[PDB]
Amino acid sequence: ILKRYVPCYTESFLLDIYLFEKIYVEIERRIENHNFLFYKDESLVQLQDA
Amino acid sequence: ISSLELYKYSIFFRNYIENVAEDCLKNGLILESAAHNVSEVELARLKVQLKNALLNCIISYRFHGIGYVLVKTKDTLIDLEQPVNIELPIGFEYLDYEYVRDLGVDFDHITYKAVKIHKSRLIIYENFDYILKRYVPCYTESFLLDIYLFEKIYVEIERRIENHNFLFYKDESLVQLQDALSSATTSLSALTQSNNNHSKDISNLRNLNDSLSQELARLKSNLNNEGMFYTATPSASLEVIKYDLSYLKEALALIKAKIGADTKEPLTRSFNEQAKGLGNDGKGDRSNYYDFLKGVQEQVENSCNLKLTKYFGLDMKFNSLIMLSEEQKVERDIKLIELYSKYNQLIQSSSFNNEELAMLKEKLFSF
Amino acid sequence: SSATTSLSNLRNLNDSLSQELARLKSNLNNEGMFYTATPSASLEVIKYDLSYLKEALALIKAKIGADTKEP
Amino acid sequence: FNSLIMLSEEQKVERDIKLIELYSKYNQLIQSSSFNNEELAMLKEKLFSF
Amino acid sequence: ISSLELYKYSIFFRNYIENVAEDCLKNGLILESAAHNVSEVELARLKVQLKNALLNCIISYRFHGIGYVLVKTKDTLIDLEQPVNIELPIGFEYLDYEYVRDLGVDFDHITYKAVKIHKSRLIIYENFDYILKRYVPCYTESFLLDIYLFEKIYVEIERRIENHNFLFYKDESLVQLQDALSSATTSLNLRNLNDSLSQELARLKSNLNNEGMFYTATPSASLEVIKYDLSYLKEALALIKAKIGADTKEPLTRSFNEQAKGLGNDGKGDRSNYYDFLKGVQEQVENSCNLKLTKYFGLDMKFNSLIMLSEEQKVERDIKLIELYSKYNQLIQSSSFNNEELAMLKEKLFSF
Amino acid sequence: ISSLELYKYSIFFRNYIENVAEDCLKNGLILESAAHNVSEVELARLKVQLKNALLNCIISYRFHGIGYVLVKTKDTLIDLEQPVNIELPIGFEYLDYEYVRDLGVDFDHITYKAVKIHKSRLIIYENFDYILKRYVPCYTESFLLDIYLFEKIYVEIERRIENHNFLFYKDESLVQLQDLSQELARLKSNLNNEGMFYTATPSASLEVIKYDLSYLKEALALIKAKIGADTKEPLTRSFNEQAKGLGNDGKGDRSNYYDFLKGVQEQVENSCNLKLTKYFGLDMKFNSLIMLSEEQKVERDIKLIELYSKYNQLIQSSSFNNEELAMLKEKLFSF
Repeated sequence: ILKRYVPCYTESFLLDIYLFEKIYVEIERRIENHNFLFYKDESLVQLQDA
Repeated sequence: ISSLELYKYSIFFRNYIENVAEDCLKNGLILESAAHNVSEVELARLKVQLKNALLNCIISYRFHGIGYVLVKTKDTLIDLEQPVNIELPIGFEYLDYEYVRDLGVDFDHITYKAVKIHKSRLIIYENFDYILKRYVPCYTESFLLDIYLFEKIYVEIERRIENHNFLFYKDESLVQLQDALSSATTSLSALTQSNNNHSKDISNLRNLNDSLSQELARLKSNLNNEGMFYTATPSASLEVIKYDLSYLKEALALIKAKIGADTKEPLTRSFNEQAKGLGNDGKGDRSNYYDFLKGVQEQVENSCNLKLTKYFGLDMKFNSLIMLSEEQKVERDIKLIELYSKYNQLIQSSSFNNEELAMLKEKLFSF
Repeated sequence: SSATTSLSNLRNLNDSLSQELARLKSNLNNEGMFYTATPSASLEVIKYDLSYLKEALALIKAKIGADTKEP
Repeated sequence: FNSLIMLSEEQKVERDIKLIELYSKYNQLIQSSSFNNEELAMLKEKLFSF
Repeated sequence: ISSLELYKYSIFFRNYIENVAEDCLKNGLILESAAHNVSEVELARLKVQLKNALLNCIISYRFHGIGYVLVKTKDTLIDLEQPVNIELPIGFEYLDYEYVRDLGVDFDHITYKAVKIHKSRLIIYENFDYILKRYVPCYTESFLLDIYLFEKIYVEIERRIENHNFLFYKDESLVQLQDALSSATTSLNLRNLNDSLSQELARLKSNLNNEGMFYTATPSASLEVIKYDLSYLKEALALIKAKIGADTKEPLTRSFNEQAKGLGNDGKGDRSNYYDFLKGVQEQVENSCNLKLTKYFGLDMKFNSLIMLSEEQKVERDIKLIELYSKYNQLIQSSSFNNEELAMLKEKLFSF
Repeated sequence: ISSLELYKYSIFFRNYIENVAEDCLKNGLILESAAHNVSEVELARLKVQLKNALLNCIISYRFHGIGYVLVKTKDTLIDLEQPVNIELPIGFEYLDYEYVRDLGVDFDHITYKAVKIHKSRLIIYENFDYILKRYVPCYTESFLLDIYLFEKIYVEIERRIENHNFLFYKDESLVQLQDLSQELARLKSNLNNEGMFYTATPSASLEVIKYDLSYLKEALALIKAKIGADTKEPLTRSFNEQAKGLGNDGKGDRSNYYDFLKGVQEQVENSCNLKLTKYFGLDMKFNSLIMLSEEQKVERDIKLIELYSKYNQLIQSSSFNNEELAMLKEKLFSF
């Protein structure tokens, strides 16, 4: 049908493998700061900006 | 939706197309000569080439709607036009659909690439739909749409994988002071464009975004160091924006249901989770895939033997779809021997009339 | 939008504007943090649903099973 | 290529036992039957092992 | 991510590396001499040293991609360069990868630390990938990332264990007076304000401990418990376990030491993936050793069977075989089959 | 994280260290003399002392990475430097790691506390890692961190047990009293009396402040998973809930702990017999890890007797050729 020699895999299969790896890539990207503190204060910025 | 593009992109479509042919030629063929003069080695080589041609023939039948196998004999390239009365073929060669021009059944020749070949040398396997009055493939527009959606789900997954979770930060700091000066300057410059310190506005914008990048780097640095994000503005806000996948999950469920409804191939329906169901269960309740394969095999046998026997003196047969194991064969032999022993005992130790024994003979399957 | 309307001096204007917009967008997208300066700015995820189609598929399967005898 | 399915020693012994039992049953039937020659021959082809 | 650093820090990586070698040499080897002249005691000692060398050889093969075992003979340190025609080895010594310099297969010598050693005295176990055209270890960057995340989960757990729950207190009291004056004037006595603030905080803490009631004066005072969460780390652990199980075939590594090696006898030919992997590794090691042990040293090595039968299993198999022989004898004695038929039965029978 | 401090504080670490040695020497040893001249009583006493030394040897091997056992003979303290050709040992004594100075394998002597001892009188059990090119213990930094977190969970539990629930109260007239305070505490006692807390201020507030433990529960689950992944000792993995798995199941599918113990026993046997046979004429062996019960022995004997009876019946009532019978003999395991 394609009139050419082809491997055993296709673009969709490559995409599936790439997503399989990208999941843990993202996990590593957001593992360190999964939980953090958001603090709002005016006197403390009176200190920090100085 | 283009069938060729879908075939190139998706391996699932390729497997769906090729599985039927592979299963049909899994168990092999039996080749015989009417004259009983050809040696078995040459006939076996002919059978091997016939299987090789038939695989591509069935693949082309499923993809395009027609498949052509040329029966190569000891003749010149110009002699292909002439008909054949009786000959022993040298081999079989599958002909590409794109290089074959056929004007219909009313004609007895085709053009191959421009060599004219008589139809008596060609094995034709066609799927003609009388309702549509045309040759059609094994798939339809709805099936193509189902496959396209199946791929598009993971296309979208790749599109939104990287930024599935991110931070939305609103801050009225020194940064917003710069940004608001920038915004007012850009709005006034837009008014002037619709109609001059716009260069000053540009230099602003540039330095302002430089400072913005610096401040964002500092904020991220603080976040990484002490795990605390601090801000000055009492109206500052920080919210996590998240994506969702329930739509795609439900769509996958529906698409799997549609594919299972739209095809009979067990691997395609079950996503390679179910078996082909071509085993021996000791019962006559065969599977739908078995019935489909039997019909395809019967059609292929008819197509081949329409011209192999008439013009070439050869007969082809398909091997049995169900293959018995050695243990099953031994068990069947044991049961048959027990049946014969029981019949012999009854005959020896009975005084039935001859007519009654004969009548029992016909009503017995084995005897 | 006014620029595009006029297209459907100005060269330098559009080059500077495009440079600034592209850099701002690129920074906000790359840092994995969407920043804005407007106190009234809003960002919301809009999502679709499929329960209607799932229930419709169930009902349609029931109707087909009732309407035909072919297993 | 070697056979994909490799039988274990116990499986080989079991198969040998079953085959020996089949042969014993065939011998008993032949010795204690009075079937015609044509009928016995016809049984031979329809039997897989014989 | 550094493989050496991960090996130093994590015991899981070390176990993953060493389990395959330990399983391969669990059941032992068989050593034989072609000449049939070496005494069995000396050959057994040689086998012991060979096993000791092969363990480190396989470990180096998995970690670096190549492993070197020197076959020590009765020769001087300078004689290692000279080739060997026929000799009986004195022993086997594993060579460290970091001290071995090899220029490729086109060369027939290596440098060890600078002693030149001919390749005919060396057992080389290498993993060459033709697609990559280089020697590669048994692990990849994704696997290293998985292990790193597996450790980083508990790193984060340790980071946030101490202050998982704490109190957030807002109070416009004398304490806020003190801290506001401190803020303003430090941005610009104060140490006395410091002392008073600390004193009042300790007093309120003491009150809390004493009477189990925290009291405050300010109508706008607030007290809220701030808490952390672990669902992210739990889900990440699940995903990481799935990835590790997908990325390796070693059952202990996949199951976190929860599953067995699956190297028992089930009476069926359906062997396990770990069994197939170990058989392939053993075949490669056997080929690598016997390529030069037989040609240059007249020695042959074999691996013991991976599946070891128990005494009860042996007795059961013997009983079944004796029953089969008895049935065959009975059939032969009480049958009248033709000679050709009996012969044909003989070939189609496995045991006979 | 300090391994010594963790060992001092936590009994779990101590049990993890000592369980392997206890299991290895649970079933005992077998001691033999090549000359066949030593009486069995003296050899049994030597075996007892050898077991006592080997326990501490294995413990030191796991904790530090090397273990030393001195083979004491009939010699003076200065004669330890001299090598030994052939002698019968008087006993075995484990040597503390902290008092032993060894410069490496290139040297044939050590210093003990400063007595110089030749290496021919010492049984050395070492764990050398060729990748790291150094002696390493059986634990790593991650394992130490896991144990530390396991203890820190209950440390935090103790920190917040007393004030898990308390009252937050806001009132203005009451602080007019406070800034009297003990008298309002007495009014809280009157609350305890009458079951009703009453206040004056329309803006007075009373709220129960509560703590939570889901974080620690989830952390305990994750830590248990990590420990199970990081060690092979069944008791350590299962928190003393699973058995050692060293029984007899009638199958060759042994356990991971059995394989680990067998490897450790083989290493110990090699280390001991490298010098017991060469310099002292003694051989040591470990008892079988799997010990059969009396009923199992009787059942095995019954099965073997049945097998022999079947073989005898086949031989008596068969007419097989001599070559066929011989060929059956090799293919039979028992015969």
